[PDB]
Amino acid sequence: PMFIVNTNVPRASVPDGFLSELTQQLAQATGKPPQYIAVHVVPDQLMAFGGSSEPCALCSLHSIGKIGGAQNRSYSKLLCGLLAERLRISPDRVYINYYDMNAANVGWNNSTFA
Amino acid sequence: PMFIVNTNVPRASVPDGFLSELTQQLAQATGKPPQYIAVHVVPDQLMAFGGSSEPCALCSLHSIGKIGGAQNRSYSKLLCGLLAERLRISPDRVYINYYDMNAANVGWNNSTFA
Amino acid sequence: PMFIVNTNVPRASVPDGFLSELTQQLAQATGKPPQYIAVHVVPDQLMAFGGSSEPCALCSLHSIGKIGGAQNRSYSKLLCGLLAERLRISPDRVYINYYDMNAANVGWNNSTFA
Ligand SMILES: [Cl-]
Ligand SMILES: [Cl-]
Ligand SMILES: [Cl-]
Ligand SMILES: [Cl-]
Ligand SMILES: [Cl-]
Ligand SMILES: [Cl-]
Ligand SMILES: [Cl-]
Ligand SMILES: [Cl-]
Ligand SMILES: [Cl-]
Ligand SMILES: [Cl-]
Ligand SMILES: [Cl-]
Ligand SMILES: [Cl-]
Repeated sequence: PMFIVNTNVPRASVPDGFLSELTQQLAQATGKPPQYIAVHVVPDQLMAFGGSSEPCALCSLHSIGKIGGAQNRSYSKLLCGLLAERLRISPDRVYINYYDMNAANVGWNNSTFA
Repeated sequence: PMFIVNTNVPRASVPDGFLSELTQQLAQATGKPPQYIAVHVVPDQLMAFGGSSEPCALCSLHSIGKIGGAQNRSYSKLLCGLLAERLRISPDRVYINYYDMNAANVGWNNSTFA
Repeated sequence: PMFIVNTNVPRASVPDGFLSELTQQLAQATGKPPQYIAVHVVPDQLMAFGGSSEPCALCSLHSIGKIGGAQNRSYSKLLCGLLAERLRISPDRVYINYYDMNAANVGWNNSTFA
């Protein structure tokens, strides 16, 4: 799976280890070995949410399976909790788009998972 | 909805209130409340369009509904117009990918919109 | 088509002409004129793959058609090979998401390809 977070919070505010925490937490949440989890954090972004420049985050979670109505409502709680505590971002200023990818459309190690 | 623009244009070229203008313009075009409209601008990017490094932009508009053939043509005219006027990017060097998201795949404030 | 690569490799490690090679190689690979190919490289990113901060990359290839089972495997071998040879990134530390876009969902030059 892949989790990406874009935020206007400054780099100095992203704790070292936030990537590893996300990796471990998502591995448990998606029931997959942490080795398959990739995380990407992009701070100091020029963004607005509701026309306001207060801390916010635009994120995405891509995974081959393990995505759905119920699982997604669950991930939102996990991720908003992490963004709230580690990045000081209010939960109502967080968007997380979920993508259930076909193995044929995920390239890795010179091939695809199909 | 969420609008993101990645461009090689320098940060300094981004006029003040640009994020607010995008928010306001998209509120009108999509008919959705500005309170839930997110905008993200990423300048100084290393990119090429047609192999050329002249001003260009790669954008995306995600929305739950309000996406379609006719509406997308209208959004493109609006957004390309804004990029040309405000960022001095020629419309023929702009790509905008549109995404109609299922409510169940849009996470926000510890849940999804489904 | 559009190819995006996000990586933790430093900007100074990207060889001169990398965007040109991608443009040229992707045009050949997808069969589309290089004029229609856009490339975006984002180095110095804060990311991890498998909980490791070693060189890695998260990429995406969007195209109207020219995407499928066999084609994606071919694109992956091509792209992972380039990232390995030019950026020194191990192929098993690269993810490439493929997207077959509907023409109506791709804006350009004040309109859409629909
Ligand atoms: Cl996955
Ligand atoms: Cl820290
Ligand atoms: Cl589910
Ligand atoms: Cl897919
Ligand atoms: Cl494989
Ligand atoms: Cl929406
Ligand atoms: Cl969706
Ligand atoms: Cl295309
Ligand atoms: Cl280059
Ligand atoms: Cl194919
Ligand atoms: Cl093929
Ligand atoms: Cl599409």
